[PDB]
Amino acid sequence: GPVPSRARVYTDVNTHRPREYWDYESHVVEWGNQDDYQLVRKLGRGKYSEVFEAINITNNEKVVVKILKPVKKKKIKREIKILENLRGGPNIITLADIVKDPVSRTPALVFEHVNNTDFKQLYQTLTDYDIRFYMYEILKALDYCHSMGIMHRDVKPHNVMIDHEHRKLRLIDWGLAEFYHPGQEYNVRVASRYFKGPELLVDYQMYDYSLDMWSLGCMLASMIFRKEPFFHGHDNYDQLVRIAKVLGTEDLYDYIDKYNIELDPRFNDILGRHSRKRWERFVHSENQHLVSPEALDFLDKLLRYDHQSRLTAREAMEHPYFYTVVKD
Ligand SMILES: COc1cc(/C=C/C(=O)O)ccc1O
Repeated sequence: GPVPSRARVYTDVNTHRPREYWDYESHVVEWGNQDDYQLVRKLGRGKYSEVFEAINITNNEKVVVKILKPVKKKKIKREIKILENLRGGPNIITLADIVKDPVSRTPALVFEHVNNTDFKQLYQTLTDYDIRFYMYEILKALDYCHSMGIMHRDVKPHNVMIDHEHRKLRLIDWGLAEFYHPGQEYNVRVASRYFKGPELLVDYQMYDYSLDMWSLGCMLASMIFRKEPFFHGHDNYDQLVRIAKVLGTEDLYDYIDKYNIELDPRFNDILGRHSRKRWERFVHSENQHLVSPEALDFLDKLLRYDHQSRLTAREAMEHPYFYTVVKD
């Protein structure tokens, strides 16, 4: 059987929290007044929800309403409880209210509005300084939720809303987030393909906060190398092959051997043998102004096969890459 694993930090946060904190199935939802919110326009539709811009008519302020699609009451309460637990934390999207939508017959989550630039165009314009700045801001959010016993499990550009005018950032869509409990096995069908950690791709279920750090590394690679997404797999199998062509196959085998994991035999014909590459090979004249020795070392320390070897969010904030970022 597989070798067990533990987070190297915040391991027992939920253990010593009162049960009410992590037992979301028992959570009793406090409902606001649905008539306070008037929908203005549809912003997007996902697998699990529709998202609208709206107005709070009690203060005439813009808000965002997320009307959940019919899914397990467990998952609905999970997202709600996690959002309430994390409310007020650094760069955590603020849940302002919860109402019953009369048409969908489901909960509608009301969020603070973020006046964002969509990640397609913004990533085109981010400077070296901007990338360091916003990475640091994401780390504040990740160290906070990890310190609060929660892993996000869907870190990707879409879920990092940035108001570039006020240089404000919010980590959104906590619909896949979970409470970390030592020894617990989790669903590996989380995160978007390009941001899935090697643990997910090799079906290792006893993972932890460090999953988010792989995803963050994928985002960083895409920003400093100007290639979005960086690991661009055609499916979940090809995704691991794409990673192995960069990190190499010998360290992949070291990883699965450490946890006594077996690869899907379908990899036998597609994985091949690959040396580990040096990050400098991805540098060229159109991205070099975004690359520094500090950037490459930081990236290198996020993108490890072994989830136990990755920088923690707090360790990441100590990295020399962020020395040039103004703190106040
Ligand atoms: C699309 O724009 C927004 C989305 C959200 C939240 C989304 C979620 O939590 O799923 C919050 C504020 C926004 O401005």
